[PDB]
Amino acid sequence: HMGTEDLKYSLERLREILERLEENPSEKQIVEAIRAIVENNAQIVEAIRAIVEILALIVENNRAIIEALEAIGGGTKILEEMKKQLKDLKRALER
Amino acid sequence: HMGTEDLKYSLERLREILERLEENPSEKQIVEAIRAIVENNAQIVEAIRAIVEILALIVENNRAIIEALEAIGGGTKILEEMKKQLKDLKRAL
Amino acid sequence: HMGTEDLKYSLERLREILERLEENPSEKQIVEAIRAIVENNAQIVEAIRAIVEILALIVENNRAIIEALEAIGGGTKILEEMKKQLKDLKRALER
Repeated sequence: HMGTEDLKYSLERLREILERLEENPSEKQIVEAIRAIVENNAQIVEAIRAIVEILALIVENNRAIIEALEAIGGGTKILEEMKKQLKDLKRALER
Repeated sequence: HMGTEDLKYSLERLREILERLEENPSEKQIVEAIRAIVENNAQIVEAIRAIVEILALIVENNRAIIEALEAIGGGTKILEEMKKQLKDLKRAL
Repeated sequence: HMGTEDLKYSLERLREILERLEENPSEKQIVEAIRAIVENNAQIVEAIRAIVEILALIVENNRAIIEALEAIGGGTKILEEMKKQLKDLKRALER
């Protein structure tokens, strides 16, 4: 559940409120548009959090993949490179 | 990065618009600032959806990698882990 | 991680500003909300840039992985698919 549907929904409601604001500006409509922006930003944060969670799972999957390759046995150099890349991916996500 | 430069540009434009709004908060300038915010957020939604598509492509690539490892290395404990991880990834996307 | 905590808090600050905006939708409160929206967006852009970079690193890691598989098992039909997938991923990251 990446939540892209509700992210899109929140953008469309914001667009509708913007059109009404453009046609008949007022304090009421400015507040309504800012409230819609906040709701759209809320869905953006949720989508970003869900993405970051998937990234962590992918990196864990690659960790297991690289362990399988080590077990099979292979070139020293390529294994060292893959491990270093994995190390940097872990660091990036832990930052 | 992919479209990051466009997002960076749109952000700098918002900062410029904000500075003009701060010294001239007219109704018209407020509406134009809000217009720019929406246009920027539309770009963000687009970039997020593009990221999600790449995540699906990565996960399909890892599915193939794990199949390749099964054919070469056989049935291992580590193979069991990879399949479980992959199943969760496919379910979560 | 990856700034998600800062994004969540930034959203909370926006909501609090919106509460006071609804209380008195003066120009000062409107500009305060818009200034906070821009600051929040700056963090969103930064989070998306960090995400895109991790994506490229993961593709780089998968490229090394497939390099290792070819060195271990030689040419295979699954290797053909994986290299076409990599190229498509590399193309997606440019566009």
